[PDB]
Amino acid sequence: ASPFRLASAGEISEVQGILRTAGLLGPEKRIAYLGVLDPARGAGSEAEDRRFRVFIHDVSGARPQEVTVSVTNGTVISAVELDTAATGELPVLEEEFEVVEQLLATDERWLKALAARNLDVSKVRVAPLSAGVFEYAEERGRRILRGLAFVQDFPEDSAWAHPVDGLVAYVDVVSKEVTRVIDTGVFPVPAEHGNYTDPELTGPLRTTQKPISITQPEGPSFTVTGGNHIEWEKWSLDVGFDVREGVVLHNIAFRDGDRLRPIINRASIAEMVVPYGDPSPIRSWQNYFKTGEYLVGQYANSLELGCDCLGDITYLSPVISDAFGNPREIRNGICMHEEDWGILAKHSDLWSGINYTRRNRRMVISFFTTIGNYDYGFYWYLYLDGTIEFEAKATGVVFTSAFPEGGSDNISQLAPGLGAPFHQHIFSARLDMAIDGFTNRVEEEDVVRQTMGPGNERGNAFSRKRTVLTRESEAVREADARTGRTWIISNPESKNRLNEPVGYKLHAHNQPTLLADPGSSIARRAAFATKDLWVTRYADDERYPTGDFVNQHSGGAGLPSYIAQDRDIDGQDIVVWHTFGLTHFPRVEDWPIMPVDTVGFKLRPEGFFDRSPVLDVPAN
Amino acid sequence: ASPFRLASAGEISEVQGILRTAGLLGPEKRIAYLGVLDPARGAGSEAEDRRFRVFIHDVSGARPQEVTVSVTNGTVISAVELDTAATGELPVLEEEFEVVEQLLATDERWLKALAARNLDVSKVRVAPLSAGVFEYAEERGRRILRGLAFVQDFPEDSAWAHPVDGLVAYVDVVSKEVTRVIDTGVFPVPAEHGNYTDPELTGPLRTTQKPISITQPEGPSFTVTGGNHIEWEKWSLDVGFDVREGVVLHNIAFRDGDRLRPIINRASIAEMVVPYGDPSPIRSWQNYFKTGEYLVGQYANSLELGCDCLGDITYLSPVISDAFGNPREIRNGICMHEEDWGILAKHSDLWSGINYTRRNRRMVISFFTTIGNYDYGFYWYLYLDGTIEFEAKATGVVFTSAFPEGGSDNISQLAPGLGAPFHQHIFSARLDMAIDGFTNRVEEEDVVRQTMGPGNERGNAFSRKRTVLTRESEAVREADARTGRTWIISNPESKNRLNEPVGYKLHAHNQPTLLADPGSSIARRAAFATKDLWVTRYADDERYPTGDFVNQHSGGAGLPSYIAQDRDIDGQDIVVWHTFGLTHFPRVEDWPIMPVDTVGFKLRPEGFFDRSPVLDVPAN
Ligand SMILES: [Cu+2]
Ligand SMILES: [Cu+2]
Repeated sequence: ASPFRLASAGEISEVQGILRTAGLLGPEKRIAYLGVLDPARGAGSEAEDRRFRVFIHDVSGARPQEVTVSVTNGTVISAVELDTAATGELPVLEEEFEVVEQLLATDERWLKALAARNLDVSKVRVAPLSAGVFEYAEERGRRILRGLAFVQDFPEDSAWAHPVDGLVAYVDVVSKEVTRVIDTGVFPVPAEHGNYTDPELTGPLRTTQKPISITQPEGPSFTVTGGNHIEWEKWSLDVGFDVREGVVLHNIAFRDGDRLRPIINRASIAEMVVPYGDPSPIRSWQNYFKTGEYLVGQYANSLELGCDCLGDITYLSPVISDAFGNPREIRNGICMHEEDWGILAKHSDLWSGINYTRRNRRMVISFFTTIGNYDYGFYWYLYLDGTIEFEAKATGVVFTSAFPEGGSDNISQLAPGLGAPFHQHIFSARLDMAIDGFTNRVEEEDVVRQTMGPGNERGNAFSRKRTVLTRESEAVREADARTGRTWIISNPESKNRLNEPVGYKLHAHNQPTLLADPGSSIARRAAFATKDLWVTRYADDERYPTGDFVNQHSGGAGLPSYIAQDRDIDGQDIVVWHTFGLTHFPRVEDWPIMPVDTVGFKLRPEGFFDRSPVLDVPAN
Repeated sequence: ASPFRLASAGEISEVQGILRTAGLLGPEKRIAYLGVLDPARGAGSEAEDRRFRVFIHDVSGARPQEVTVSVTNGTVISAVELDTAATGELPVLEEEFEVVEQLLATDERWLKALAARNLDVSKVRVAPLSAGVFEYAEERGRRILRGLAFVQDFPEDSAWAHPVDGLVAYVDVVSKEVTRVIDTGVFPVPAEHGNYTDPELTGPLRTTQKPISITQPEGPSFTVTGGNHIEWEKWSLDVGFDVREGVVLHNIAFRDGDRLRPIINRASIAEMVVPYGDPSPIRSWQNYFKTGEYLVGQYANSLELGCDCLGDITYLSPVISDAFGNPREIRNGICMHEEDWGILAKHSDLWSGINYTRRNRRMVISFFTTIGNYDYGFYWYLYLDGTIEFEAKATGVVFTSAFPEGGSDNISQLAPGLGAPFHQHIFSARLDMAIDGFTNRVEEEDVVRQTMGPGNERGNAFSRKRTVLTRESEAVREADARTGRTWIISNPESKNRLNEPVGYKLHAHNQPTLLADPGSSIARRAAFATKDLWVTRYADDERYPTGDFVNQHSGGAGLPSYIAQDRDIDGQDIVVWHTFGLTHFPRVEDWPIMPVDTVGFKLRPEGFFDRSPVLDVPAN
């Protein structure tokens, strides 16, 4: 009976029924987004009322709507018509991506471009990409997708090995018309194939790898109740799933002695943008907002035991809605398991004669998603010592282009004539903090060097300083690896036995942030990506760092708008938004299929406990 | 057979015999250091000539000597008398450490200080620490150790919980004289115990941890031949061990098709310093050069199966010399095993319909050492994809002091009246590079942001630049996390199929470097720690960033002196010295025994291969 339980197939069917009966789901309507709403602040009087938020698109050109329904009472709470030219277009529908290639196939301009290159239209695949907002005034209020071509020689061929450069088209997916076809010139289409399962490319497979058996004879140490409530080594939390954000962690708490202490109320990856840095007009508009425009949860893979998740695995099979309101289960879309994590603590003391060693372990909650050529893994980790960590694993096939004769300052060569445009993968982790409760504050901590002189005669001293972020106007921070900068979230009203506010310290990897020019469209639409840490006052309607309707929005939505309210964040209900990502200059080793690369962050207790919280761990 | 084989008990006994025969090892002599020398460059010597280098101390006060012997020919190659006041004292002898507490127990000044604090001398343990170089003229040319007191209430009590602040003594361990006893005032001695095995403190042990079984039914995938030659998933290398550096990796190479391609000739942690940042006269001289002053290898722990190393483990038991030249085995001092490392590569392609997933693995070579209250683990990893990584794991018990009543800017409070002075753990990895051979060069690579305008009208473009370090004077570099700075080691004479020099990219964690004032004794003695990367031209006698004799040695040797030669490093036999470490502001969670914290670095192939090197990994 938990308010955080996963949505059932029936609940989705109920939403569909409610919408249909209300006359909001006619033949031309499509569900672009559907997700359950989290309980509002308080809920003292559990008025069990499951509500769902829905974005309804209209393939007839009619205005879309944002609808909130109660499946508990079978009613429509609200239905507001949207003006997309102002607030943004709805997420792209899976069915719209498909129309791009089909439409271009009958367009004379597109056919002429292919004919000049001697490419069989039946062999040309088109990657349907988001459009963004640039200089095309005629696109305002219109639902546009831009297409890039790749040649697939046969059904099992990897089209990514054969990009068709110098060609790009724009399509209005509603009116179903090709608005523009741009041909800047012919580029040779890379000839080598990139079929990583072809013996001629892989060569003889290795026979040197001996098996590694990972098993748990007595089962896992974690328990799963209520379908998604996890309890493991003092940790307590609920594993949620949203079609937009994917796996979402709720009510992360730690059992300290006789009481369950909250740490984080809600943790999620609220946005993930992939901006490309190739100035060619063929791709200079390319920016993927995987979470906001595509909805990462929708493309979560069904994970295979022994392949994707090894060991004693417990799966969750979340249900999402299709474009018509029908429930669709993502079988084994979420993996949950614990794993050994080496030494936790060790000391061999000469004086006491006591030799002490203890092993560490971590709870893993993950899912993997595939969008076009991209495949990303999202992993959340909980450690015995109270550490919380997130890790993104990037793999898949690199997005390609032709490699210009004479070289390039924005593209790397992967194979003869095959290029890989430079780009970044930037994430935003939204952490609704709850350190021992909702009264929290954030301090920026920097190492402080000291000068040799009075009070420091030997010049060996060093210290640190903490600065409280009191208002949102001063809560947009940047990293400073040189000074070991971190951010501490504490509760000024909850102190440890040493009379110090309890807290958790966020450790960033300090990777580069958004590189685009400050005046670019992407810098405006993905402003969150330009700074490492943002702190806002909690608000029900502030869910994503990029706003609710990211697709083709002019910019400034999300964090920049929230921060502008300049609210008090010193000892209040606050939310931390951490930006982190990878800057990718593709290497030859990333082709034909990319070995995993990673990025993330972690938070460690900082005076949260009265002493080490793992003294009760037994000897293994 | 192999000139890179581990030293045998017989070789050590032979060195002892050769030294004795030469009249260099009488009863007053002690072996402060003994290690096998790596073979010289080029196939000079026909067969293999095994040579050992020894530092010989004299307990009567006579000048020590540095000697090189040929165990093969039974001859002394060179023997030079050392002027320690100039070039440095020899490493501390394990036998000198116990001298301190013993001598102080009968010193009137020390006894009076203890009586003023109402402490029973029989219960006062003394931590004998390296002295460094400061303003004490009488210490020049003498072997000094400085002692700090801790109370041990009973046999199995953790003395670290009871520091005796305001007191420190200096001792000449050769003449066995207490040179000075400094008492700055009585501080309350923390009363709470820190016994982590006491149920009173641990509380009932957890019974919630279910077993995790990791086994290999068909045995490990790596082979060990010649006692220390490893072959694993295309990797080839020799695992060496030196009493000073600990585990050293030799001839790291990768089998690419029909060629064994070298990558790194020698990899080791050439120095490790732990500088303290508390300006109190009681500890302002505290700087542990664990590698250079103590010799970390001799303190390597015997690792227990199922506790320290889990899974199918293969052990090496290196042999070192004791103070008299007798061989001593460190049973199971080195652990070797392979472990699963999640997903290696994955992609589910819509167009081809092919779903591909491969798992990763890594080879682990490690050892753990204990020096006083510190316990550090050194781990080297080799990955299927060609990545090489190092990781240091810090644990043990934090060094304590009293926590001043009025607070402190250089000490954190762990318990009532118990403090933990701020400090750093800084390592120097010496990487004698051999990317496809010895003709190498290093380039510093920075991300390059571009301004919106002609050629970049949308302001989305970004690039990078590479600067070749051509001479040693230009090869002392600092990190720049903000610009994603990395360093690439390439071979300008060996190109991949795309006509680009093959290389490897070094990725640093970009943690803060040495914080001490540049004019401090420690900034001069640990000069290498003030910069992130140094590149030198290979030289037989340039082994450590701090020189051969670190104990009580001022600046003048090491990296700063090597770089002065300003040698050509553009396409030559070069060595990369990477500084990396942790800055520790102790938390309450670090008490009474510290949970592991880590730091390290890694190198990934950068155009070294012609495509991904893991296409031949099976699905299994
Ligand atoms: Cu990428
Ligand atoms: Cu430390």
